Amino acid sequence: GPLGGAGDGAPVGLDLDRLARDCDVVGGQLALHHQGTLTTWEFGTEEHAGGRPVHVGSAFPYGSVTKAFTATAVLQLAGDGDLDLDRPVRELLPEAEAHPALAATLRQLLSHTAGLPSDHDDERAPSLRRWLTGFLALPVGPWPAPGSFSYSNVGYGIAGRVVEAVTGLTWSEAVRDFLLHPLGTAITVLPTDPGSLPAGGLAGSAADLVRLGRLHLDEPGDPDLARLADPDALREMARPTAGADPFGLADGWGPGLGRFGPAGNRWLGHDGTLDGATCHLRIHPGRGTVVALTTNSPTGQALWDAVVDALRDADIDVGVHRPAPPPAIAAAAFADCTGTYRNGDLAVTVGIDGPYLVLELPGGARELAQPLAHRTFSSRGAGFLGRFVTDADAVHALQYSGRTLLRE
Repeated sequence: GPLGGAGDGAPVGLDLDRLARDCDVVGGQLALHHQGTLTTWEFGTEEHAGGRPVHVGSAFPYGSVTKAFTATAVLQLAGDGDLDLDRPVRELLPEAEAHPALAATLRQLLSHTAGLPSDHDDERAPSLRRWLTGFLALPVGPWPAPGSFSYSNVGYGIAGRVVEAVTGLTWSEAVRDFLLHPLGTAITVLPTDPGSLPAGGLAGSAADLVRLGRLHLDEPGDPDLARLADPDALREMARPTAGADPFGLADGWGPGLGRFGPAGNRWLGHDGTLDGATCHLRIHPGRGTVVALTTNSPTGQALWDAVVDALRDADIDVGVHRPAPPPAIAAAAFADCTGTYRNGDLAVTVGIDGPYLVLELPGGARELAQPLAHRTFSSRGAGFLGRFVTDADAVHALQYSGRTLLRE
């Protein structure tokens, strides 16, 4: 008070085993770098039917949090002067040009504002080069507009291909040699599509995830991390890209990291929660706090919320996206919104089933949503918001899970 402080230290006596049992998470890790000190928690088993208990070194899929590594490796080459964030990647991939996708800058690709579809799957492509060649041969089809946020794995595949062109290594070699090994981690590459690797192919521990987050701190607390990446280059990832409104996902988005929290407490980070496992990363460079949670269960979303609420009681206020949904509305207000919406070859069909909206997702999946005012809906249970988009006045697109899907 009179002479100033930084706040309280790491949470004392936080029983992550109890919280994990309350949320019925099979196993996972939480790791926290706070005021120069690393604290880790492990709970449960690596497998659902029991077996080996999770230890500090257990590996969990990072899912989309892999993107933070890919972008960090891009910005690392930025400080070295080997690439330019605002130049069209066609100048860095002149062989691929021989296109709307190559007119995008690395800033746009890492920010999901490059106007690209969410997915392009090619399991037979042996390289990011052959993967890109096949994607550029597709018809342009239904793509979101450049400059607006629409989550895209394709953008991160292109960004990974730029890394290969600049360094002369494969993406897996570059990320290991330039990032994974110098960070001092045992992070492994999962055996998946080469074209999906830059978007979601890394796996490792929560402690090792924190090591990446420490790199983005104003003081990383380690000379090995300090010399690894240019602080001026990484700060670009700490700044929002203008015009990127990631409705339903985050309050903002920069070149490789989401922004989470209200004004005055915006945190950097990234989540990954496909495939029945969860990964959550949050970074606050100013306060010097990094938190990462890994779990092998979809209930890790509930555990993350309980960890955030528990950390708040310990004077650590993690930034999270908690938007104010519009008031509930009768489902009939969405009569003009029913139809099919497409992003690349992905399609979502919207219908009205009694009082709720029903979303038919690709892959046979299905989700119900609560109808709200202003063309907005809330996923039943999780509360994740989506919305239908009108041309300033008919509806022509759907914003769902951070992706723009144009109405057929």
